[PDB]
Amino acid sequence: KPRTVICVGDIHGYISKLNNLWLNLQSAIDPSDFSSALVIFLGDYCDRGPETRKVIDFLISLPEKHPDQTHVFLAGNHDFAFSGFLGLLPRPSDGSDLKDTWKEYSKSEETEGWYTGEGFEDMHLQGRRWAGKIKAAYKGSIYDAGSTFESYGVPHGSSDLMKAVPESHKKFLTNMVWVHEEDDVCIETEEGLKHCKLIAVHAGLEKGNNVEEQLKLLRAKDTSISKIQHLSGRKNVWDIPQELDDKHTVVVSGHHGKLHIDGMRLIIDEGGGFPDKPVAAIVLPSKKIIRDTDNLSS
Ligand SMILES: [Zn+2]
Ligand SMILES: [Zn+2]
Repeated sequence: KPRTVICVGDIHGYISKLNNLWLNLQSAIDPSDFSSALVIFLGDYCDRGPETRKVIDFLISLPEKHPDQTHVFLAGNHDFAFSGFLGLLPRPSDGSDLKDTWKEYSKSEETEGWYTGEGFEDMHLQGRRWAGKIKAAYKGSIYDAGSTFESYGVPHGSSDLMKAVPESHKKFLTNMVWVHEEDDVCIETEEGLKHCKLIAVHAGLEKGNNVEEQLKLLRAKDTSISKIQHLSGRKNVWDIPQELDDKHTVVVSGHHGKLHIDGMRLIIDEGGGFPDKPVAAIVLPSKKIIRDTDNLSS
């Protein structure tokens, strides 16, 4: 029997959505299949929604609750920016300063009100934007980070978040991957069951540029890039690119604020961080969509 693969879209601090989705998944999938499933969270665990702390607590609990599952946590653009603020991102491998990432978007500083508190000088651009005070709806910053700060019991933009975030949560953020590659997954197609490679990345991959070169920077967590299109892109990362569009590679993302299935391209973000939208997961091989708003039984 083929291994069950669960890909879960953007959570954005909605603990009730996460919990209810996890509960529904256990009625959609028989216990034997669920117990040994590969579970890929597609990123964006923080911001917009009210309970980031509880979300990360829940995600930390999963290896203990389900010891035979494999858990993969993608970094979303929101989580990258959160990690940046906490100073958890490695210094750029090319020897450049984290402050060098600011220049490209320097004109945006005033309107976005970039963070200038403790440790800002050695902070990635996205960290400063994330903890910024956007000029006046946005929750504190352009990233809606206000709700993340508040879930850890501190005011928006406060350097005290660095003390308030538990060591286990910092460890969780450090353990996030920018890309996940799986050699062999099963997926139902119109022609039947196929074995495919899987690439999971928060937003997607870029056209034109060499795919392996892109994967290299994601594997290595290249922090010299001001805005990582693989985490933050839109139209430029929507399609499966040139080298991978040969029906042997599943490319799964969240990020886009849409649930969109087009053959091997799986975009799983029905929620978009909206309080009134469901969080969806896709279950492979069947490609069935499970939502927190489902009322499933076995
Ligand atoms: Zn998102
Ligand atoms: Zn995103």
